[PDB]
Amino acid sequence: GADIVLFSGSKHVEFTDWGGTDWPSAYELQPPYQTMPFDLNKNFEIKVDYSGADIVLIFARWEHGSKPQIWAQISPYYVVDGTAVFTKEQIAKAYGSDDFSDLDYIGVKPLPSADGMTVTKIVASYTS
Ligand SMILES: OC[C@H]1O[C@@H](O[C@H]2[C@H](O)[C@@H](O)[C@H](O[C@H]3[C@H](O)[C@@H](O)[C@H](O[C@H]4[C@H](O)[C@@H](O)[C@H](O)O[C@@H]4CO)O[C@@H]3CO)O[C@@H]2CO)[C@H](O)[C@@H](O)[C@@H]1O
Repeated sequence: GADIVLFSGSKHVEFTDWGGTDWPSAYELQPPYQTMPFDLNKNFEIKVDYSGADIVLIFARWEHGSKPQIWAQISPYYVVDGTAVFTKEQIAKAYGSDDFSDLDYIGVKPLPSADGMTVTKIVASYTS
């Protein structure tokens, strides 16, 4: 029923400690530069099947002129089983608005772990 698959497979990210402020990702989009696989203006949820580490979703805007950098680092709205769910309403509250006209970056990233994080699926779906 109209799920969009952003990724399916077995993507492994090693990240054992904070060390630098270099921070590897499982998945990234840059909306100003890449055609988009889903429409940010719909009411959407992003669901990630993962294991091995705790997970976050980043929505970011780089600093430009007198508008500051936004780094909306979001924990899952909830986890069930092996799946993290993130919702548009949650993302918009962390981003400061639901206006994504200036969104530079979307990233799915692990927190530090000994074994690394593996993502097997990322799905966008549109909700009521
Ligand atoms: O135009 C600028 C340029 O930006 C590039 O991206 C940078 C951001 O500019 C930079 O601020 C940033 O971010 C993370 C940092 O990497 C994380 O380490 C941090 O995380 C916390 C963590 O949540 C704590 O629990 C833990 O204890 O410590 C760490 C702190 O070390 O939060 C900051 C928020 O900024 O990293 C980005 C990497 O890209 C773009 O790449 C470039 O294109 C833009 O032009």
